[PDB]
Amino acid sequence: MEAIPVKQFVKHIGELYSNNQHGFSEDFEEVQRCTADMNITAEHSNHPENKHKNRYINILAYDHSRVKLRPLPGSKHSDYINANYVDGYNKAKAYIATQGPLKSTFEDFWRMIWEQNTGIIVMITNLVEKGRRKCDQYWPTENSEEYGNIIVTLKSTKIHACYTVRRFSIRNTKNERVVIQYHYTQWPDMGVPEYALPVLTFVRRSSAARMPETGPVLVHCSAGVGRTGTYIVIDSMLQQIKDKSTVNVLGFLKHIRTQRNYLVQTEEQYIFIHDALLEAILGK
Repeated sequence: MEAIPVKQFVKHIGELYSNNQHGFSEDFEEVQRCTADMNITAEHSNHPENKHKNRYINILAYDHSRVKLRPLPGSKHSDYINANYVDGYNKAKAYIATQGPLKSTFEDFWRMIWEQNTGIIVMITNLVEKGRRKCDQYWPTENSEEYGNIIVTLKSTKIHACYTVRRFSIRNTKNERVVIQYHYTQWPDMGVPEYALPVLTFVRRSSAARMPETGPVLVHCSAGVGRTGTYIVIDSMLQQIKDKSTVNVLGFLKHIRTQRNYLVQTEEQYIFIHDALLEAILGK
């Protein structure tokens, strides 16, 4: 793939912005087409017994990359969750990208976290936004809550200006494990954040919390495609920057688009990614 040095990438952002952002539009349209003929299937997401398990009837999880739940005694689709493995920088399946859990999928959600040996949760949405319900609260407001066989206890809450951190312990009833949730709280109702700094701080800190060598970091928003994808791209590229001082947003994005539908859902989010990477490069 075609990694470009930071210096050239910075000049490249200037060009994508030029002529009324003509290059961003050109890129994003490439991204929107890039899997159109791959007949990538999602039969499990569509199967009727899994309909209530999907937050949006049209936001699916490709079969080849879906995160499978271990089967359970009694349904045959007990293995399904609207979630996908997504690659990060130099590490396959660095993330699980998933929708915001439904009350009906709370058990499946924690069992996935248990079964995947997940330690970090990234939540890039508020529960409600602009009157509209985006995600259901899958964690105890305080103390402990039980979701099937996993009991989740809230151990600490730190509120920051732009995001909150919550430390949970989870135990399987067949405290044993630590799961930390990074919950970005200052994302606007309509569109993308006006300043990338707060998001870059959120990305860097929630990324560093990833301890060796643990399960995939779970990233969700509402549908788990837009902001989720935006986070995954920014994180991976920061890491490529630290590592090689190169960047390749378009090629990485076209790649992960094979792993979940709609990752980085809008051109506005795609532009944002570049503004964010530019500020990071101009900083340190």
